[PDB]
Amino acid sequence: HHSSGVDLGTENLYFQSNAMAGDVELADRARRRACRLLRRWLAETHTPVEPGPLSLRIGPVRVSAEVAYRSPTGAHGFGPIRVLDAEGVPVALADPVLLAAACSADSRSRSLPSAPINAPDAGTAVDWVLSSLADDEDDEVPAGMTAEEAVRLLSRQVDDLPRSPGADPWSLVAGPLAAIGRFGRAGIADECWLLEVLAGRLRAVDDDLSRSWLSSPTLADRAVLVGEGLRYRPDVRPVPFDVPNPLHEGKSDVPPPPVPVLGGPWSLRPVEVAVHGDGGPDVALVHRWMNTPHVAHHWNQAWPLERWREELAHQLGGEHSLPCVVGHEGREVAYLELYRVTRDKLAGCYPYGPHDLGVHIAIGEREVLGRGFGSSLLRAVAGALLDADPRCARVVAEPNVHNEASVRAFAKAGFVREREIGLPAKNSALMVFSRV
Amino acid sequence: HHHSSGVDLGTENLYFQSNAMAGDVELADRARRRACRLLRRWLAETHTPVEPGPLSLRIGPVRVSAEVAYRSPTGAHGFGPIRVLDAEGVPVALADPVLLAAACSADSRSRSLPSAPINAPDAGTAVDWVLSSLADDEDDEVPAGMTAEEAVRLLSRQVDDLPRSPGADPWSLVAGPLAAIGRFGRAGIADECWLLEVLAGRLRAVDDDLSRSWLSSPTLADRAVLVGEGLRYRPDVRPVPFDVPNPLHEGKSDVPPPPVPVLGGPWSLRPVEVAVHGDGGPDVALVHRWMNTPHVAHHWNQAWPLERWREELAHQLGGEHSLPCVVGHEGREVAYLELYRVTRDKLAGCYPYGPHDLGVHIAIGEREVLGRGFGSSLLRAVAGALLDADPRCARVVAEPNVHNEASVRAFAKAGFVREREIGLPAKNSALMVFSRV
Ligand SMILES: [Mg+2]
Ligand SMILES: [Mg+2]
Repeated sequence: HHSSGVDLGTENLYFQSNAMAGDVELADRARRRACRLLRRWLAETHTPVEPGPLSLRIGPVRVSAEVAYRSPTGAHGFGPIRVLDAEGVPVALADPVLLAAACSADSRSRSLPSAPINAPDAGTAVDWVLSSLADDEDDEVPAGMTAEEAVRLLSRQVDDLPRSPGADPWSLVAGPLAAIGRFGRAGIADECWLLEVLAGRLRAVDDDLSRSWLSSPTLADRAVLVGEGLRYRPDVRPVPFDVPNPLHEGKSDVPPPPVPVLGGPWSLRPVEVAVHGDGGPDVALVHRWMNTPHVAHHWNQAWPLERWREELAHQLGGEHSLPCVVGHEGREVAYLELYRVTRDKLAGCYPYGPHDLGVHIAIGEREVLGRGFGSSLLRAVAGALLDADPRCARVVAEPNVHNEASVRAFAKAGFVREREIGLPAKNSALMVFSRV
Repeated sequence: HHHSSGVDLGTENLYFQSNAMAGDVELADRARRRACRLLRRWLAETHTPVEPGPLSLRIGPVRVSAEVAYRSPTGAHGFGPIRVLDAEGVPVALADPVLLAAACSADSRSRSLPSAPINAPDAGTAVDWVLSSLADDEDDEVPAGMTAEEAVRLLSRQVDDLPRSPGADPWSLVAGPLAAIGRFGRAGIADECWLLEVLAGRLRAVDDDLSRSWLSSPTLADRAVLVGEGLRYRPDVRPVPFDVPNPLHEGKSDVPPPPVPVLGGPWSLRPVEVAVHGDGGPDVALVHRWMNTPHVAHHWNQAWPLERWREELAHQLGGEHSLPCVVGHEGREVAYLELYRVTRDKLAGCYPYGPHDLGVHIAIGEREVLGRGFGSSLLRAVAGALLDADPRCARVVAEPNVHNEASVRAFAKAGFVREREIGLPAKNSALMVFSRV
């Protein structure tokens, strides 16, 4: 005699409580899924990760999470992933379809409107994740596995790599390296040690691929969230991209960027930072330029004077980046950074050569000058850099695919669009000016 | 220098991380409330029947199930955990709000026509809507200690703030007093049936135009946020009106079963005969065959075995709901139809029906005969004959799937009006109305 409910006996409580028992596991399965999505998002945007708090803008939502275990292969261990409002208050847990929707919105926004990922029949990462909820969940690393059994499995996986011409180049990331990350995250063994072991198993094979996998600074992977060429029917059609090679050494002996000499109407000199006092007029020039809106809209470094003063000093003291003032017929008009790719975030994004050089550029005095000038300066700088370093194979740049005038300036200057790449705050057109 | 893949831990770090972990339980409860609100709207806007106990339904690409612990007379149901099931019935996920919003969106966009606003390349989706709302201030919960008398007090004040004639928003009743009765009921503050009675009284007193309507109409206006050809999400929903059953309405009238119409001219019509003996008779055989041909099954989705159909037709013939009939054209048995009383049908929650309203589902088996345009002529003949057969019937209706546009067009050529799109448990339909006046 309950008309809005079911009359309860102990048997009803039993049935419904049995069902409630697996919900603990269901929540853990959603946790593992959201973590997998987040690891991919970080790899595919090449976002750096350190132990401690991670805070990210993903499409329409701010996401934050504790990085409890920072993995050398990207197999990080997270605390609860939370959505924050503008003031930093948690308003939701970041469950898998939520993340899939945020990532999809961010990614579709990152690529150009005419890109395949934005075609009307392309599907979305949400369709993909939705369609996958009933797939069999993959078995977890035995929490009690020994390091020796781990090495045992890792050797069997290395040796079962086809190593034959026409092999999948991403098989190394997808196989042994993914397994290393899972062992590390389970606390089974140190991933640095497991990578050394992996290096040994590769030096023995002496194949084509094994010598390559040990020397090259990047490896092939496959992207499932970021990439202008993605499709979900409703299953994902992944697209290739490059990631840092964990087996590759740290700092090379590559000298700092050279000071080129530009022809035509252009002049170039390094930024000067006075140790004494304000920092000088070069710090002020860059600071002024960097805070104008048309520059901040691309560089997003509208910093105070002193922050810029010590950025420029830090760069000048290093071997990575060389900040310069560019003149046009006697007027200081532009700022650029010439940088060695080998010490740059670009080093994780494409199979670079050790001397590769890149250019970031900001045109400061457009407000009173310049039309057609863009391509001319870019050409002058590219050629002059190849002249200054005969061991440099190419000059490169990564304008936002949405910065269409910049992309066109680079192409008219002779850079070729090699690919789209995913970066922490944008997708870029990778423009390459090659030596011939 | 002790942990390179982690942060060195002191009690202060643990303290910081545990405070943050304290609010997560409330975050999980807030996702629970959000998903429940979405499910309530989905069930209402598709007119899916709900009873206490287990509820199971297909929403787009996923099967959803939940215990209905509290079945609300106003649809403000209380659920146990909402789970996604695979094909064998194994739970594979908890149905959190954005997951629900995505399945409902996929399902709803699929229900409406490709040309509808909800399907425009520039329209929002329910996913955009739910995403954009995560940082909204959460709505106040009903005080658990509220008294029933305070509930009556608030409910009376609320009927009094109803616009009456100026403005005349028809959905104000569902959105105001009825939504509050549901929240009071769901919180356990009072029995909703009693609160509906109280509501009826406060409404007889004013005796304006709207109040007379709200007690007499078998349906009320509500606003849909998930189902509806005209929906838009401009990171915020632009709702569309639709009708829902009126909880203040009595009904249960003494309406007879469907009458047997009489078609003249080239048409004949008679009820199906079901043999008690053996196979079921020749009429069960005809219906069974027709319903399994591909062109008929593609729409009716009842390509059943002979035995199931024999018990379907018998169950209808014994009831007061539906009357299955065989239609002849110039001596050849060519079609099957069901004449049904709307008041006993799924349609009754969908539009302000009159007690004697009649419906028609039709299946053309012998397309090989009367091969072109005769469809609308049969529909017109049936509508007129049904209006003759029951002098108290106000209209003949039909609810083809909005995607079955050939059928929609045939009904319109027969004199039916495509009055609106409606949400039904398994499809959106074009409500075709052949009105007597
Ligand atoms: Mg009991
Ligand atoms: Mg410690």
